Amino acid sequence: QNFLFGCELKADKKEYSFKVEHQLSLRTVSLGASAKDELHVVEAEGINYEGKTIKIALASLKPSVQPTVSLGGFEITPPVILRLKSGSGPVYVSGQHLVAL
Amino acid sequence: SQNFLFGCELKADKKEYSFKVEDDENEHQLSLRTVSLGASAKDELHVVEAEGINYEGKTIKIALASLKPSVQPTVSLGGFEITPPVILRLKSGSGPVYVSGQHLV
Amino acid sequence: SQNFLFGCELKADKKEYSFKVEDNEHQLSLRTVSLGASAKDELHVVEAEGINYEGKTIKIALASLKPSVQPTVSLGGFEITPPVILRLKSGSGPVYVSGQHLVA
Amino acid sequence: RGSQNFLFGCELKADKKEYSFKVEDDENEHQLSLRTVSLGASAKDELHVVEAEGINYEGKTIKIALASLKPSVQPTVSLGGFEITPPVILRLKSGSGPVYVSGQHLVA
Amino acid sequence: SQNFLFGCELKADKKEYSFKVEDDENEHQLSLRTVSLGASAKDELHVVEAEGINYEGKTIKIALASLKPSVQPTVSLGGFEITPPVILRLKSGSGPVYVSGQHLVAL
Repeated sequence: QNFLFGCELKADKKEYSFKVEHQLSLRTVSLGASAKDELHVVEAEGINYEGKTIKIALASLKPSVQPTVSLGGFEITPPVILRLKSGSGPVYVSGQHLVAL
Repeated sequence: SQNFLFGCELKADKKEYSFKVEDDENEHQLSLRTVSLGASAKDELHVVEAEGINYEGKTIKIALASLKPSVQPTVSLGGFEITPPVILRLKSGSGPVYVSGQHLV
Repeated sequence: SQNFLFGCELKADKKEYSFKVEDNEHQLSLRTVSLGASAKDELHVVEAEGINYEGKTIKIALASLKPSVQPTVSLGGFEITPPVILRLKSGSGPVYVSGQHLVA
Repeated sequence: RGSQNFLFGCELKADKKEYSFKVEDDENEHQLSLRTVSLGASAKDELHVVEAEGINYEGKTIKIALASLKPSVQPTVSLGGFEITPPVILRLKSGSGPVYVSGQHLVA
Repeated sequence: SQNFLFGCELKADKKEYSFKVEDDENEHQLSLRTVSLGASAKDELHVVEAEGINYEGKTIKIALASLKPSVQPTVSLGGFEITPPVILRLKSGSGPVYVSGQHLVAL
C-alpha cells in the first residue's frame, strides 16, 4: 500500500526521524518560499551494509539556483533520520511511505 | 492496466485540483510526472503541495515542488504515484502552474 | 516488449506532431524535451493532447523550457497510450521530444 | 535489475563528433541504457546538443535529440535510463564539447 | 533483496572512493542516487568520474556528473547501478562533492 509522506526541516526542528513498528521512497526535496538565498544541505543518517551508522548527503539546494531536486524514488529502510545540515530552511521532503504485508 | 493522460492547471482563481474517484469497481492511481510554470507566471517562487492521508490516518500537506521562472520553470517528479483522494494546490506564487502525469486504472 | 527510438521536432512553422499507430500493443515512453541551438531566448511550452480516463480530450503541459535557464527536461519515461498529439504551445522552437516506442 | 550490467561511456568533441555503439553476434539481447550527459571542464560556454541515431519501429534510421546542455546554465542532464537497442550512433550535433555520455550496457 | 544506505565524500584531500565487495556468492550493486556539492566547494566545475569494467572486461573511466555551486549544485542520477568493483573519483574541481545511493544485495 502507498501513503503520502512529507516532512518539514527548519531552524526549529532540523530533524525528522522515520521509525515505526516498510519503506520510505523519497521523491523531492524543495526550499520553502521564505528560505535565505544560500546553500542548504539535507542529509540522511542510517546504517550501511557493514552495519556502521553513516551520514550521507542527499541534496544541496539554493533558492536562486536550484530550489527543488527530484530524487526519483530513493528507497530507504527504517530507521533513518533526515536532517537539515546547513542553511536557514525551511526545506521540505516529499515521498511515499510504502507498506507491504 | 489502462493508462490515460492526466493534467491540471492551478491558478489564482483556481488554486486547487481535487483528485477523487468513486463508485468504481476498479483501482485508480495517479503518477505525477512534471510540474511546470506557464508563460505569464510572475518571476517568483511558486510552491505546489499535495494534501492527503498519511500511513497513520492523519491528513497531511507535503510540498511537491518549488519552481521559479528564471531559475527552474519545470521539475520532473519521475512518476510520483498517489492514491485517491488527493488535493493538489498552489500554496504560493501567482501565475498559472501545470501538473502533468498519468491516470492508471 | 521491444524498444525503438521515437522523436520529433516542433517549431513555430511545424507546431504539432500526431503520434498514431495500427498493428501489437503500442506505448510511447517520453524521455527528454530539449531546445535546439537556434531557439530564441524565451519560454517554450510543450503540451500533449489525448484522452483522459473518462474519454474526454484534454491538453496537459509536459514542460516549460528556456535556453538560458533550463534548455532540457528529462521526463523519465512518461508512458502514453496512442494516439497523442504533441504541440508547441509557445516559443520559436525548434524543440525536440525524444523517447521510446515500445511494442508488445 | 535481472541480467548483467557493465559500465558504458564515450566522449564527443568538435574533432571527434560521433561514437558508434554496435554489438557482435554473441548470444543475448543487448541494451544500452543511457544515464547521464555532462560537459567537460574545458567546454565552451555555448549550447551543446547530443543526438542519437538509430532504428524506429518501421526499421528506418532516425535522429533524435537527447539533451541540450550549457556550462553556465545546465552542465549535466540525467536521462534516468533511456534504453536503446543497438546499433546506435551518439553525435555531438552542435557545440565544441567535450561532452560525455555515461550509462550501462545491459546483457540478457 | 537488501537495500542499505551508501555515501561517500570526495575532495582534494581524498579524491577517490573505492567500492569493493568481499566475494560471496551474492549479487551486489552500487546504485547511485545523487551527487551534490558541499558547503565549502569553490565556485568552479566539479567533475565526478567512475572507473569500472566494460562489457569486454576492460576498465574504463566514465564521467557521471559535472556540477558547479552557482549553476547546478546537485544532480540526481535516479539509481544508476554499477557492479563492483568501482572507483568514484573527483576528476576535477576542489570539492567537497558527496555521492549518495544504495548498496543493493540479492540472490
